[PDB]
Parts: sequence; structure tokens; C-alpha cells
Amino acid sequence: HTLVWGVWVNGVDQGDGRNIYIRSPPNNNPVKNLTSPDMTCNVDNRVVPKSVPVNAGDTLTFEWYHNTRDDDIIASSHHGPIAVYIAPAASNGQGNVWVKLFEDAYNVTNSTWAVDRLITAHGQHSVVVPHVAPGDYLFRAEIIALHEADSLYSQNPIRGAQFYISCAQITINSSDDSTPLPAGVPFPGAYTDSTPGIQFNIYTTPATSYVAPPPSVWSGALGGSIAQVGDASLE
Ligand SMILES: OC[C@H]1O[C@@H](O[C@H]2[C@H](O)[C@@H](O)[C@H](O[C@H]3[C@H](O)[C@@H](O)[C@H](O[C@H]4[C@H](O)[C@@H](O)[C@H](O)O[C@@H]4CO)O[C@@H]3CO)O[C@@H]2CO)[C@H](O)[C@@H](O)[C@@H]1O
Ligand SMILES: *[C@@H]1O[C@H](CO)[C@@H](O)[C@H](O)[C@H]1NC(C)=O
Ligand SMILES: [Cl-]
Ligand SMILES: [Cl-]
Ligand SMILES: [Cl-]
Ligand SMILES: [Cl-]
Ligand SMILES: [Cl-]
Ligand SMILES: [Cl-]
Ligand SMILES: [Cl-]
Ligand SMILES: [Cl-]
Ligand SMILES: [Cl-]
Ligand SMILES: [Cl-]
Ligand SMILES: [Cl-]
Ligand SMILES: [Cl-]
Ligand SMILES: [Cl-]
Ligand SMILES: [Cl-]
Ligand SMILES: [Cl-]
Ligand SMILES: [Cu+2]
Repeated sequence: HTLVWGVWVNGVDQGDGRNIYIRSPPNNNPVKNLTSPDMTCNVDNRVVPKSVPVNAGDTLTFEWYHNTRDDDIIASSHHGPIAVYIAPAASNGQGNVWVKLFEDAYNVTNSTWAVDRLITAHGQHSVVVPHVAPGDYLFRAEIIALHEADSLYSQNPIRGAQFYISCAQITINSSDDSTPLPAGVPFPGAYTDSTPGIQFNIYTTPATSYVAPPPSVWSGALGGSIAQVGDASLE
């Protein structure tokens, strides 16, 4: 159970984005149905009134929370990977338009899942804004919680992988457009019951055998990490 509060650009807090530049759902409940339109941008996907201005090479940081800002973020039971996708705003998330910019699943070095790291980072994870065409974008951050992913939703709707999905409206202003954005994948559509990483048992399989759902990270992606960039107590 987790939601995006807002974003930071280059370490500078853009302010509370809920229902403003984030297409926020009414609450922190997971999406589970792989075929639902809810997989795109969660349960209240509509245009919200603002969009965060960035330039290529900027660091764009999502900030998540559980109940209140900078709290425990997400229950530590919710082990799983984190991903960020991008699509042109013109699409409204439809079609084969989602390009992956970041993936983190299990870090063998630290023996930590992405979600575990996210807690330590106070909810913050970032991507470097790529050299795509100027214009309007949706960045879709996705946390997959695996604590009931030993079942499939399609077979048992009380269990299943849980998706915490948040779409931010981002305006890319300055960019040389030297990595024109490719075709991506559809949400719903890319994840199916057979997809690696959707059904997995985190209690018996070793985490080092986890494989995150494809697609793989686009080669034009400029990086990102799960790491606190700013202090919510102070700005
Ligand atoms: O530990 C592994 C074990 O876990 C079992 O599943 C548990 C989860 O571990 C636990 O984290 C989860 O807790 C949920 C709870 O179900 C929700 O009702 C609650 O929703 C809250 C929300 O958190 C608040 O922010 C909001 O204001 O109120 C709503 C209540 O309306 O969210 C918490 C998580 O934060 O519960 C699971 C069981 O239901 C697995 O099933 C088991 O297989 C694993 O082995
Ligand atoms: C999942 O969503 C699909 C497409 O909207 C819908 O037809 C199906 O009823 C859903 N499954 C459940 C259990 O609600
Ligand atoms: Cl739960
Ligand atoms: Cl709010
Ligand atoms: Cl609800
Ligand atoms: Cl659902
Ligand atoms: Cl609205
Ligand atoms: Cl605006
Ligand atoms: Cl708050
Ligand atoms: Cl708390
Ligand atoms: Cl950190
Ligand atoms: Cl349920
Ligand atoms: Cl540039
Ligand atoms: Cl589908
Ligand atoms: Cl992986
Ligand atoms: Cl990858
Ligand atoms: Cl690629
Ligand atoms: Cu939860």
C-alpha cells in the first residue's frame, strides 16, 4: 500500500503533486488484474491540471509514501522490483508506447529488494531524463509487491502480484532529441500470467533467481537509482 506524493527535479522539491501533476488514485490499494485498463495509470487515469517542466539530463525523483509524507513508505512485507516507463502524452498510455527507463529487482551484494531500498531512501527513486523530443510525457512508476505472487490473480483473485502504479505528467522542454523514443509495450498487455517475475515464490525460491518482468531497459535510458535526494522534513 503506497502512493506518490510528488517529485523532485535536480534535488528540488516540486511540491505536493497529488491530483495536480500526478494522476492519483483515491487510495493506496494495489492493482492486480493484468488485463485491466487500471494497469496503465491506476484507477483514475485522467488529465490533471499541471505538468512538471524538466530538461534532458535532469534527475527526476519520485517520492512515495504510505499514509503521510516520509512515513514508513510501504510495508516491508512487500518485497519486489521497481521500474519506470515513459510514454508520449499524446497516447494517453494506450498502444505499444511504454519504454522502460529503469529496473531494479534484487541486489545480491546488499541482499536487498528494490522495495527494501525504497524504504531506506524515504520513498525516493530517480531517473535521468532522456534525450527524447521536447513535448509532453507520462512517466509511469511501478512497484511490484510479491508477497502474494505465489498465486496468479487470474486464478485466485484474492492473491496475486500487486502493482502500485503512478503516472506523472512531465513536460520535457530542452532536449536535442538525439534518442528519439522507440516503440514500447502496452499496459495492460505486456505482463501476462506466463511473464517471468509475475508469479514467483519469495518464501522458497532464492531471490537471486528472480527475473523481473520484461521489457528490458531501453538503451537510450540515461540511468537512475533508488536513493534519497532530498529531505522532506526541510523542503
Ligand atoms: O509477511 C508475508 C505474508 O504476508 C501476507 O500478506 C499480508 C501482508 O504481509 C501485509 O503487509 C498486508 O497488510 C496490508 C493490509 O492487508 C491492508 O488492509 C492495509 O490497507 C490499509 C493501508 O495500509 C492504509 O494505508 C489505509 O489507510 O488503510 C488500509 C486499510 O483499509 O495495508 C496493509 C499493508 O500496508 O496484509 C497481507 C494480508 O492481507 C501474505 O498473504 C502471505 O502469503 C505472506 O507469506
Ligand atoms: C480483469 O479486467 C478485465 C478487463 O477489464 C475484466 O474483463 C475482468 O473482468 C477482470 N477480472 C476480474 C476478476 O475482475
Ligand atoms: Cl496486501
Ligand atoms: Cl491529497
Ligand atoms: Cl477502493
Ligand atoms: Cl485490480
Ligand atoms: Cl479530476
Ligand atoms: Cl502546467
Ligand atoms: Cl501528507
Ligand atoms: Cl509509519
Ligand atoms: Cl538512500
Ligand atoms: Cl483481494
Ligand atoms: Cl540535450
Ligand atoms: Cl491484456
Ligand atoms: Cl532481474
Ligand atoms: Cl534491463
Ligand atoms: Cl533497447
Ligand atoms: Cu500493500
